[PDB]
Amino acid sequence: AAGVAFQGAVQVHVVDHPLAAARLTTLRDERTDNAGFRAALRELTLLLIYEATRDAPCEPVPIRTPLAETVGSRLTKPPLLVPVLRAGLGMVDEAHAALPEAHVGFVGVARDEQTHQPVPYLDSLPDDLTDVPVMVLDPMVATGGSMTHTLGLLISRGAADITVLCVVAAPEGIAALQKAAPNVRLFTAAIDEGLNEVAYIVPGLGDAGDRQF
Amino acid sequence: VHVVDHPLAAARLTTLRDERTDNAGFRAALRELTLLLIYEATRDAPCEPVPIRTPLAETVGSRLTKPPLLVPVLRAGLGMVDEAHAALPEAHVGFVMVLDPMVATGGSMTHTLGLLISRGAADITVLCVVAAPEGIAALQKAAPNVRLFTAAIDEGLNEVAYIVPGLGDAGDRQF
Amino acid sequence: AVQVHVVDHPLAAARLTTLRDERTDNAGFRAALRELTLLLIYEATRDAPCEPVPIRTPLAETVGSRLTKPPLLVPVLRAGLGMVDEAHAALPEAHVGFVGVARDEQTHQPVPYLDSLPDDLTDVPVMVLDPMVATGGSMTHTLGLLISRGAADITVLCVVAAPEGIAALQKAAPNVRLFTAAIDEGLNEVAYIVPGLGDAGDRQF
Amino acid sequence: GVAFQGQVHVVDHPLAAARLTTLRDERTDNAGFRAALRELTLLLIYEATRDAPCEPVPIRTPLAETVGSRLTKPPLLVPVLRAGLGMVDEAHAALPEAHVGFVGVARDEQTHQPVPYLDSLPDDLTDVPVMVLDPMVATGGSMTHTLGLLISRGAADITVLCVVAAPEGIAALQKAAPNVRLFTAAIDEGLNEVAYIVPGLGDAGDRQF
Repeated sequence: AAGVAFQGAVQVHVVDHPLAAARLTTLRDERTDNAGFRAALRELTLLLIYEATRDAPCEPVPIRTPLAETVGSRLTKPPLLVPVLRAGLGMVDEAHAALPEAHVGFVGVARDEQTHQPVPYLDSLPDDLTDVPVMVLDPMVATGGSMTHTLGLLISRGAADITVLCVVAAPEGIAALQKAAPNVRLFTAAIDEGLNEVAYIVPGLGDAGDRQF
Repeated sequence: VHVVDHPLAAARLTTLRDERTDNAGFRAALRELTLLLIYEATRDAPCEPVPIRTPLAETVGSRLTKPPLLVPVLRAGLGMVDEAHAALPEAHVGFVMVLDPMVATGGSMTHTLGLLISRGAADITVLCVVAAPEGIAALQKAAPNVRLFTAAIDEGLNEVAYIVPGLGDAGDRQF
Repeated sequence: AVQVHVVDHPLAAARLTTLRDERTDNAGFRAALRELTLLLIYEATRDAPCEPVPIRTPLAETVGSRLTKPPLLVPVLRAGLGMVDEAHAALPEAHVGFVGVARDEQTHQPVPYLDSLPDDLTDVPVMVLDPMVATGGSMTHTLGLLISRGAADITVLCVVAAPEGIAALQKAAPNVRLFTAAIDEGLNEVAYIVPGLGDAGDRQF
Repeated sequence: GVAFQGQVHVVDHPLAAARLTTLRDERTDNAGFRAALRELTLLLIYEATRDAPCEPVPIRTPLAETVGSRLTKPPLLVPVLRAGLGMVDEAHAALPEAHVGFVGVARDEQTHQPVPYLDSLPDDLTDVPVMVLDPMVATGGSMTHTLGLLISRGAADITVLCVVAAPEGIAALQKAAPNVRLFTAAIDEGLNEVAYIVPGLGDAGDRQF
């Protein structure tokens, strides 16, 4: 937990938190059913959301309360959340709960049976100009192709500071992160060994989408 | 006394305070705030390894060895627990992490902590959203090893012994 | 006795089957409980009232309905708080009151403890929530203090019922209505419902 | 409380009507809008799944052996993106065993026709029930697009869940598919200049995201 620097000075932060570890140990077990995999994934997403939303600026708000008037606080950056589909959709339906005020955009990638190159059909996103913080929500950061391709259109609209949330990433994937966007930050629950013949992360979680749907 | 100044916390606390907010949003911004308290207060927690196998290959995870006995204090700290079970699924529950939105005077809490360590309760953690100096004063008066996690420290209580500014009556704003 | 309503719905039966299996982890036990509750709520809230109310859409003026008299929820603890935090969702407008009870491992009696409510007056519908209505002592104790304040119509939502428990119900109150997922065989040596689910409390806490 | 037309079933339930009223209100926060949506989704599921738990289950309780039931043939859920995803993380709650498929389309500004795109779909042949989830069945284009590719893969009986439908959308349904079943909480008068349903709720997506 620091986490590491890597090649393009890609900054990674490893959520080593105990309840993080426990949810993670639930997510990888092959004994666990898709329900418990969805629920484990969800509660694990707020952990990442919390570790990433630390240095998020704020803003005072004039407020009442019961028994007289007082002043509170309210975050000031409106985080665009971006689920990478298919897999990053369990993560979003209560990042909302963590971040109610935050808006959602849709871009993603899907992999070929053999070549493994990302397929790109979709474009339903905001007017994502400059000063807009963007968290990308993808569980398995594997080769990077899927990740690299979303950020490819993020930065095309001039996406500012980028954070990426993921349960597990691989040294291949983070490397293709540095090559793509040197000033994006990455939050994982674990770094792994690497990929395999089928570019699945190992040990990892299996196919993250399949065991939610 | 550990004050969770995290922005999501300060936000959620801002919402609990507000008079405009419905009990439901009150109940929603409380449960969600209780998670942050859990996350800060469990960050030095002892663990334990677990041999498991993934669908692909075999490895070793971490249990957390000694999960806590939650204790919610009635009537107020039960809108906390039905989401604290989400954070800690293996936590057992009693009626130690003590769960109570307003530590005001401290009697309700210390009366609980008196029967906690009666039986032999080691390290205790307390979780509230708001505390009064009076209540914290009562605390170490009773157990001076306990730790306390709160979203803010307020001025103190008033004539009726409510925390000011505070949120009102935390029980009344959920039930 | 009477009046029982068995929720024999497809999803309801699957959730009960999960709740009964001993193989199921208590996280899955609370989740299947949680889910199985709304089904009971949905059935018990079919002959509820409505207003209608004037509201405005982003596009036109219209009228909807709400509930005129949303019920006072009364979870029976220790067991019945896995039930209530999702009933909340189904009925946002419902208020909550609390009492708890504890049946012994010898005397067979519940040591009731709780008196945390909204004082009585109406003409207030009440939905008492507790998963196992076995002996009836826990239930009957609660209903005594509900109708002590003058409780009108009482609904009881539970997971499983025993004939002995239902027998005590119309011993205490013959006008309450009961919604169960199943009526079982009865109790045992230890005043547990057989086949049942075991202890409903222990399997969430 | 259900109801019928003449395929269409209007869920006139007290909680459904209470939850519906909340979805239209403009005063409600989008969080409460999605919270109100979440509950009203299950109500529709419960009314629409009055059927099929035709498997008994041998199980054993902590106090002796007994037999229960589960559901045979659990439906493939198909939320229409981006709107009907506030619905599906809790349909999951209703139907734990249900697998999920994705197939979204938006509506264009002017023009009219939905620019379609989306093929994240399981291995579907014949005897597989489908419950499509989308809050607003307006023009019918978004829906029929989905159903066009569902029944390309030989989809059997199809159910559609929505919060409100317009007469124009249901018109579009039975010309695309005359055997599909529809479940809404209310039937409104219709669409407007820009093809929003009036009274409706405004835009169901924007009111969650």
